[PDB]
Amino acid sequence: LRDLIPKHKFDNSTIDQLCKLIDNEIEPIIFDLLKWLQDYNWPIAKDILPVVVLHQSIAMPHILTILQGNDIMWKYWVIKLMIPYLIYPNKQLVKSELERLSSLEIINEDIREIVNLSKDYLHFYYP
Amino acid sequence: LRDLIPKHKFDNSTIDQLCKLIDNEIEPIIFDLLKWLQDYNWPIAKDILPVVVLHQSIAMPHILTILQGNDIMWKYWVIKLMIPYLIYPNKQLVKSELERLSSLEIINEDIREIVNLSKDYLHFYYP
Repeated sequence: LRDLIPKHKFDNSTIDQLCKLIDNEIEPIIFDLLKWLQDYNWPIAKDILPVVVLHQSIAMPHILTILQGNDIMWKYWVIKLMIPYLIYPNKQLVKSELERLSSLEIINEDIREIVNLSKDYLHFYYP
Repeated sequence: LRDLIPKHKFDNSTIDQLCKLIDNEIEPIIFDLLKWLQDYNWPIAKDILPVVVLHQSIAMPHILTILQGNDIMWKYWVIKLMIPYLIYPNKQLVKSELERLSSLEIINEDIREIVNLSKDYLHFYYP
């Protein structure tokens, strides 16, 4: 199934073949798929998004990981693109991460962007 | 199942009960659900989005309807919020609508917004 993971930044070749796979099925590669969301400007990232959203239930653990992670850009995309499409339980699963991130002291400027994304999403998707 | 449709603009009461329903199951109400996406600033609209995205396959016909529709704001939300999350076949199902909308002559200013949304989405999600 690993052959199903995009091998580079433009690799849309396996998508039609991932669209067939399901929740039980795709989980073994699901975190690798998410790695494509590190930069949304990769032409592949846009193709991957909908797949990882459809299969958001099996992706939750791994979505947490990314938010506890040390990639600023990665969790920024994951927050910006995915939170809005989490179903109530899943959406509630990440509240804590959004909470923590909104909390960080703004040392560098990249930190700012993601504090602000979190305050605003919390503000919008939780009221 | 119709009792499952939000009865007003803030009505989040049936969501947890819709999250249980599936593709075979929910289609009878799916177009009514979409009617909540007419204004995204309705507190309910944000809760509904993820449901109608998860069930995008049964929603396709009805997504077309809205794009051929006469609601500017409605198709604007539907385009802005949903296209980015359509899986390849579904995404290809609406290309024509995006194409047509990008084509409209800009008489009034509200028309502008949706021409521009369509050129830009076409430009981004199709390359």
